[PDB]
Amino acid sequence: MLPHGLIVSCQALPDEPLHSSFIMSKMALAAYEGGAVGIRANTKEDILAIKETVDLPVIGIVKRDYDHSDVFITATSKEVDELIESQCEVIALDATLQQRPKETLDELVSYIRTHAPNVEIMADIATVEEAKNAARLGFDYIGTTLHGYTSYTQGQLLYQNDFQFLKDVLQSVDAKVIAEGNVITPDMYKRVMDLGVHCSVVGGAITRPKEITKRFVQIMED
Amino acid sequence: MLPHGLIVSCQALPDEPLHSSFIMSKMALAAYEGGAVGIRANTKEDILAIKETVDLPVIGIVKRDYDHSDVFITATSKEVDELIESQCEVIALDATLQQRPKETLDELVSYIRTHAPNVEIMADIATVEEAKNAARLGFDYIGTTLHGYTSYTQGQLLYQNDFQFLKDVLQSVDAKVIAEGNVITPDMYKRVMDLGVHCSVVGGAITRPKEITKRFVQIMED
Ligand SMILES: [Cl-]
Ligand SMILES: [Cl-]
Repeated sequence: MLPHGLIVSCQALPDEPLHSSFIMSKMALAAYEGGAVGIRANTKEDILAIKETVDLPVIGIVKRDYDHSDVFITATSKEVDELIESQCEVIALDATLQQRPKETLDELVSYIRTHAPNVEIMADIATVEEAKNAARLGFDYIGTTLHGYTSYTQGQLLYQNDFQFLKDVLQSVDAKVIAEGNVITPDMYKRVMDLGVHCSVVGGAITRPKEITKRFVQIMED
Repeated sequence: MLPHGLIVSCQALPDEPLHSSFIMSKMALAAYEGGAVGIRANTKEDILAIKETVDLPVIGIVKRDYDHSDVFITATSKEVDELIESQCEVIALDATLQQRPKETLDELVSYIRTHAPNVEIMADIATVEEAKNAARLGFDYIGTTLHGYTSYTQGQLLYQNDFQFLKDVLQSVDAKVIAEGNVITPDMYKRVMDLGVHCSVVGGAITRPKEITKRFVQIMED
């Protein structure tokens, strides 16, 4: 199981400065030495590289665009198969009811339970009712990952109105909730943990120096 | 580093019914599936078996009796060398002021820091002054393991006077404190965590069916 505490997302997509399975493995080692209790990683190759540097539990995803689908976080059984091969402790996937390229959410959950019975599953959701649906499907973890990053939640951010969306998710499900998306400061991390999330995923604020640099530069431009 | 939460001690000495590297590896798997954040294990053979079964961090010891010494938890460099080979994340040793068979406590600490710099060390102590001495030697974790199990702490037990000893250890050192020794109920586990220990080690109450059986039988004999 994932402990209580800080999960560090070690991701760099193509054309990002730190894009490299090797570099993400070193970012994961840094997070481990810093006192992270887990890693979130993208693609089989990054996950396998990370598993050579740290023994921390890994939340695995495959970000891959499909034609005629807005679902890109572990969209089909192809991505699930890669993550089963990766041996990541948790498989995370988009858990919205948006049109998928192949299998439905229900079919992907069943597929993982059948072919990988020792792996836990995490629902990346954008709405309270998506979180409720994920809890009903028996997801081990429910993340706020896609809140503000779907066409129907545009302009919304996790921290808005003292984390009201997170408070609503926590009240609606008894499953372990993960604060993920726009946790950019230790103060924000403390708040979501005090509100009663199981753990919190921090990415950009630790592993995206471009994003951190922009925050420093922006204070002078206000 | 060790997360916050429950560490399960999976030990069975030669005289015990479950004495087996294989059985202790399955006890460790059971602990992992139950939501343990770490394992405490005894001997290289048990540790290697556990570390091929689960990726949980392992606190390694070697219990071995020596002539003309009351120190038996990782007594000499021989035991330290076995634990270095085991690749356990944390090396625990008796951190009492008691004379050791070969190297002193101070010598063994220096030995581990030199020969295994990526390994954390845990002090099994009996007294507040031993906890303070462990902090002086730069121990990563300080456990209450030997409190009541030395010639100079006879009649003392961790839970006595609402864990007064644990309270005294916690306010004496800034290092991460581990509640270990006679933590035998969830109620005790909750209490020591509420008092602000980093984590707690539970052994016999989970992994010694003989000791659990005795507690069931004893309620009818009072
Ligand atoms: Cl970056
Ligand atoms: Cl037993």
